[PDB]
Amino acid sequence: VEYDVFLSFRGPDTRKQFTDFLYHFLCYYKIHTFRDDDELRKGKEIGPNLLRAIDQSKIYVPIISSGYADSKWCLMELAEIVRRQEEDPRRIILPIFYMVDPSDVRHQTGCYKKAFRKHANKFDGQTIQNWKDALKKVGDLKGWHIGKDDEQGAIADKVSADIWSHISKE
Amino acid sequence: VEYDVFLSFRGPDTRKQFTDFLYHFLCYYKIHTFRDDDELRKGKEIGPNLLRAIDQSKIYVPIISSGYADSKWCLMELAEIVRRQEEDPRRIILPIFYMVDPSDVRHQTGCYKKAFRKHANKFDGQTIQNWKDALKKVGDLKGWHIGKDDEQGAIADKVSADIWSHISKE
DNA sequence: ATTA
DNA sequence: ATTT
Ligand SMILES: Nc1ncnc2c1ncn2[C@@H]1O[C@H](CO)[C@H]2OP(=O)(O)O[C@H]21
Ligand SMILES: Nc1ncnc2c1ncn2[C@@H]1O[C@H](CO)[C@H]2OP(=O)(O)O[C@H]21
Repeated sequence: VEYDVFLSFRGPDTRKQFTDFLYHFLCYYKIHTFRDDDELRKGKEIGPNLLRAIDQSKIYVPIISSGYADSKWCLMELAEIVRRQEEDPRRIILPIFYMVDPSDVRHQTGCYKKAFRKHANKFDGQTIQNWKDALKKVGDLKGWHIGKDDEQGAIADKVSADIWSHISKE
Repeated sequence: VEYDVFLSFRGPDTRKQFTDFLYHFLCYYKIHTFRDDDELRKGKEIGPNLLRAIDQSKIYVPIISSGYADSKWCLMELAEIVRRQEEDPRRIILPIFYMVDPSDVRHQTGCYKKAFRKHANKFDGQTIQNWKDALKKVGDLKGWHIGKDDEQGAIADKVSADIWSHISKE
């Protein structure tokens, strides 16, 4: 009755081509999947919406993209996934990289440098270190890379069963 | 050596055509003027910078443009002038309207209704009440109107004398 | 409406 | 390059 899978993604980059091609496919395997479309902004961290599904979910599946470093809601929300993970390691994380290399995620260089070049003029001098030391550890787990050739269809089918297999076999 | 005039204007609307046309002319009347160029943002209200120049000035001249209520910094900056005025009524205000009618600013209608249509989704429901009641009072005092035809070179000189006349005679 |  |  509660949520079992919680997603997360960029705003406009991958909201209507691959993320959607997954959520529909997942519902055809009978598992209630939670994704949110309201941009929040009504504060700094809303209550019984995001913060509800975070502690209720089971298998966090963050979909890092190429511009995932700009929207200040995304990072400081991901800093809550990996922080809640280190408390109880019973739940897992299955990142799915996208277009970008799996080397510009462990050092925030390359396509992210312009992002943290302007985020350092507004926020604290230590909060930024709280994002990087949390964004880095995500780039060390397992994950399906998707180059410019891989057919963005079977990857969805191959990655749905790997999420359903942790439900039937328990 | 302290400030005697403090301005405030919309950003990319009236920064490089009329305000600078006026700021130089004031500098040829030997009166030290203060305008700020950095976008600030670094916090909620900077300490010994903007909030210092308010108490040091003497003749506030807020230049209400056409979309002066969209930039979230401007309003809560202007709400600071009219409050400092009522506590120690030694200083004055000489607003200079621009494009906008003086009847679409005493009721927030028209080109401003679109601005206050979305601020109810982001900020607190009471802070808006204090701006709506502070933006109205400014639109009651004196003020040179400048339509679409008035020679903006003539009003600059005419508005220079009215500022200097309040200094020599003490 | 959107920018966001 | 802003800017939420
Ligand atoms: N303007 C927005 N820009 C970028 N991401 C957004 C925006 N609004 C919502 N999201 C994302 O919806 C997701 C629901 O869990 C959540 O994941 P996120 O990456 O923290 O960023 C949010
Ligand atoms: N990007 C900007 N957006 C809106 N207002 C700006 C911007 N940059 C400067 N200002 C305004 O410069 C003024 C300095 O006294 C200050 O008054 P303001 O009305 O708070 O709006 C500022």
